[PDB]
Amino acid sequence: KLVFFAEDVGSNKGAIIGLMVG
Amino acid sequence: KLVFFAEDVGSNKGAIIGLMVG
Amino acid sequence: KLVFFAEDVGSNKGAIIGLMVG
Amino acid sequence: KLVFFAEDVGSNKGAIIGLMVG
Amino acid sequence: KLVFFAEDVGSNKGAIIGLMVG
Amino acid sequence: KLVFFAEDVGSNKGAIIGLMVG
Repeated sequence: KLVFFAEDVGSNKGAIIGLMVG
Repeated sequence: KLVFFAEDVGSNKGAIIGLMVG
Repeated sequence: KLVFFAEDVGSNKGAIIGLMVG
Repeated sequence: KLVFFAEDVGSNKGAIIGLMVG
Repeated sequence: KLVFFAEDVGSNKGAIIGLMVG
Repeated sequence: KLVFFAEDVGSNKGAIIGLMVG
Protein backbone atom coordinates (compact mmCIF):
# COMPACT_ATOMS: atom_id res chain seq x y z
CA LYS A 1 0.00 0.00 0.00
CA LEU A 2 1.48 3.33 -1.14
CA VAL A 3 0.01 6.79 -0.50
CA PHE A 4 1.16 10.14 -1.90
CA PHE A 5 -0.30 13.39 -0.54
CA ALA A 6 0.49 17.00 -1.46
CA GLU A 7 -1.57 20.07 -0.55
CA ASP A 8 -1.22 23.87 -0.60
CA VAL A 9 1.83 24.33 -2.85
CA GLY A 10 2.67 27.84 -4.09
CA SER A 11 -0.84 29.02 -3.15
CA ASN A 12 -1.88 32.48 -1.94
CA LYS A 13 -4.49 32.76 0.83
CA GLY A 14 -3.23 36.11 2.19
CA ALA A 15 -2.85 39.47 0.41
CA ILE A 16 -0.09 40.52 -2.01
CA ILE A 17 0.09 44.20 -2.98
CA GLY A 18 2.77 45.90 -5.08
CA LEU A 19 2.29 49.24 -3.29
CA MET A 20 -0.28 51.18 -1.25
CA VAL A 21 -0.75 54.97 -1.10
CA GLY A 22 -3.28 56.90 1.00
CA LYS B 1 -3.17 -0.34 -3.87
CA LEU B 2 -1.75 3.01 -5.03
CA VAL B 3 -3.22 6.45 -4.30
CA PHE B 4 -2.13 9.83 -5.68
CA PHE B 5 -3.59 13.05 -4.27
CA ALA B 6 -2.84 16.67 -5.16
CA GLU B 7 -4.91 19.72 -4.18
CA ASP B 8 -4.60 23.52 -4.19
CA VAL B 9 -1.60 24.03 -6.48
CA GLY B 10 -0.81 27.56 -7.71
CA SER B 11 -4.30 28.70 -6.69
CA ASN B 12 -5.36 32.14 -5.42
CA LYS B 13 -7.93 32.36 -2.61
CA GLY B 14 -6.69 35.71 -1.24
CA ALA B 15 -6.34 39.09 -2.98
CA ILE B 16 -3.64 40.19 -5.43
CA ILE B 17 -3.51 43.88 -6.37
CA GLY B 18 -0.88 45.64 -8.51
CA LEU B 19 -1.36 48.95 -6.66
CA MET B 20 -3.90 50.85 -4.54
CA VAL B 21 -4.40 54.62 -4.35
CA GLY B 22 -6.95 56.48 -2.19
CA LYS C 1 -6.40 -0.67 -7.69
CA LEU C 2 -5.05 2.70 -8.85
CA VAL C 3 -6.52 6.13 -8.04
CA PHE C 4 -5.48 9.53 -9.40
CA PHE C 5 -6.93 12.72 -7.93
CA ALA C 6 -6.24 16.36 -8.81
CA GLU C 7 -8.32 19.38 -7.75
CA ASP C 8 -8.04 23.18 -7.72
CA VAL C 9 -5.08 23.74 -10.07
CA GLY C 10 -4.36 27.29 -11.28
CA SER C 11 -7.85 28.39 -10.18
CA ASN C 12 -8.89 31.81 -8.85
CA LYS C 13 -11.40 31.97 -5.98
CA GLY C 14 -10.16 35.32 -4.61
CA ALA C 15 -9.89 38.72 -6.32
CA ILE C 16 -7.24 39.87 -8.82
CA ILE C 17 -7.16 43.57 -9.72
CA GLY C 18 -4.60 45.38 -11.90
CA LEU C 19 -5.06 48.66 -10.00
CA MET C 20 -7.57 50.51 -7.80
CA VAL C 21 -8.09 54.29 -7.56
CA GLY C 22 -10.62 56.08 -5.33
CA LYS D 1 -3.28 64.71 -18.41
CA LEU D 2 -4.36 61.33 -17.02
CA VAL D 3 -3.21 57.92 -18.27
CA PHE D 4 -4.36 54.51 -17.00
CA PHE D 5 -2.73 51.36 -18.37
CA ALA D 6 -3.02 47.71 -17.32
CA GLU D 7 -1.84 44.57 -19.15
CA ASP D 8 -1.54 40.81 -18.55
CA VAL D 9 -3.94 40.37 -15.62
CA GLY D 10 -5.00 36.82 -14.70
CA SER D 11 -3.71 35.61 -18.09
CA ASN D 12 -2.01 32.29 -18.88
CA LYS D 13 0.78 32.18 -21.48
CA GLY D 14 2.45 29.02 -20.13
CA ALA D 15 0.94 25.56 -19.58
CA ILE D 16 -1.50 24.44 -16.87
CA ILE D 17 -2.33 20.74 -16.47
CA GLY D 18 -4.14 18.80 -13.73
CA LEU D 19 -2.12 15.59 -14.11
CA MET D 20 -0.24 13.48 -16.66
CA VAL D 21 0.90 9.84 -16.76
CA GLY D 22 3.53 8.27 -19.03
CA LYS E 1 0.50 64.88 -15.23
CA LEU E 2 -0.59 61.52 -13.79
CA VAL E 3 0.50 58.08 -15.02
CA PHE E 4 -0.68 54.70 -13.72
CA PHE E 5 0.91 51.52 -15.05
CA ALA E 6 0.58 47.89 -13.96
CA GLU E 7 1.74 44.72 -15.76
CA ASP E 8 1.99 40.96 -15.13
CA VAL E 9 -0.41 40.57 -12.19
CA GLY E 10 -1.50 37.04 -11.24
CA SER E 11 -0.23 35.79 -14.62
CA ASN E 12 1.44 32.45 -15.37
CA LYS E 13 4.22 32.27 -17.98
CA GLY E 14 5.87 29.11 -16.59
CA ALA E 15 4.33 25.67 -16.00
CA ILE E 16 1.87 24.61 -13.29
CA ILE E 17 1.02 20.93 -12.82
CA GLY E 18 -0.82 19.04 -10.07
CA LEU E 19 1.15 15.79 -10.43
CA MET E 20 3.02 13.63 -12.96
CA VAL E 21 4.10 9.98 -13.04
CA GLY E 22 6.73 8.36 -15.29
CA LYS F 1 4.28 65.04 -12.05
CA LEU F 2 3.17 61.70 -10.56
CA VAL F 3 4.20 58.24 -11.77
CA PHE F 4 2.99 54.88 -10.43
CA PHE F 5 4.56 51.68 -11.73
CA ALA F 6 4.19 48.06 -10.61
CA GLU F 7 5.31 44.86 -12.38
CA ASP F 8 5.53 41.10 -11.71
CA VAL F 9 3.12 40.76 -8.77
CA GLY F 10 1.99 37.26 -7.78
CA SER F 11 3.25 35.97 -11.14
CA ASN F 12 4.89 32.60 -11.87
CA LYS F 13 7.67 32.36 -14.47
CA GLY F 14 9.30 29.20 -13.03
CA ALA F 15 7.70 25.78 -12.44
CA ILE F 16 5.24 24.77 -9.71
CA ILE F 17 4.39 21.09 -9.19
CA GLY F 18 2.50 19.26 -6.44
CA LEU F 19 4.44 16.00 -6.75
CA MET F 20 6.29 13.80 -9.27
CA VAL F 21 7.32 10.13 -9.32
CA GLY F 22 9.93 8.45 -11.54
